[PDB]
Amino acid sequence: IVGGYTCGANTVPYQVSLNSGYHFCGGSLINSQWVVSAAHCYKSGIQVRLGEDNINVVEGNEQFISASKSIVHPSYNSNTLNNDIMLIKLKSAASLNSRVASISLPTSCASAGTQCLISGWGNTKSSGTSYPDVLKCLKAPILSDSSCKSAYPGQITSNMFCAGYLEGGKDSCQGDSGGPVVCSGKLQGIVSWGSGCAQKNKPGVYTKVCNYVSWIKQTIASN
Ligand SMILES: *[B](O[C][C])(O[C][C])[C]([C][C][C][C][N])[N]C(=O)[C]([N]C(=O)[C]([C])[N]C(=O)OC([C])([C])[C])[C]([C])[C]
Repeated sequence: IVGGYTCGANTVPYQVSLNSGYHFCGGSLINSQWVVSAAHCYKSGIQVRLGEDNINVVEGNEQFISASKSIVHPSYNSNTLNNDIMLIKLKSAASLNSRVASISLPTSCASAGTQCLISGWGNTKSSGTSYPDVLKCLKAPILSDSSCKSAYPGQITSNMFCAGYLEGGKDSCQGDSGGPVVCSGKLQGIVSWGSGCAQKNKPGVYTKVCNYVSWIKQTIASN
């Protein structure tokens, strides 16, 4: 997260780290057995780590559960990143308490101007690299689809939204992929991609979760 703040231990309780020997992606817990993340985060042998703050120290609130299945969206296109969303089923249900909890799925799409919380363990520098060990948080508005489209000409599909600061300075970055964009208490986006991090006139682009609500409910009901 570039230009954000230390969240505080377990203040973002649906935040998961996806681990295959090291943290490689974030995700959100949507019920005790399923996580949503970005399809570009796919790999075999994911261990899901819940109740995390410092990802390098066991502090006592952690639940590490292996993934049983991963389902990348049927129309995920890696060359355009259209439909960049995946579901991960846990091998056992997580225990939900105040520090480990699920995030609500939206029933409406969020409007531009809505403020959102984006969180994660990715790079905190626009140029150069420092990866935090503790979870960082960023509050950012959803930008209008005209500003988004003028910033990324011929690249925003109807399943993408931009959130951030056109002036730059604050943004999601490498290592935040798959993590939550939560607006008004509902999960509205997934950290997807952008031209670098925190560059002027290049805000982050996010998978628009409200467009996937029926595919998510359907898939959970049948697996
Ligand atoms: B993400 O985070 C860690 C798992 O995923 C893999 C490195 C990161 C999140 C970036 C958020 C930025 N606001 N996602 C990516 O790096 C994705 N790639 C891009 O965004 C690239 C760097 N963008 C790019 O080349 O820009 C254009 C010229 C506009 C195409 C990708 C791996 C999904």
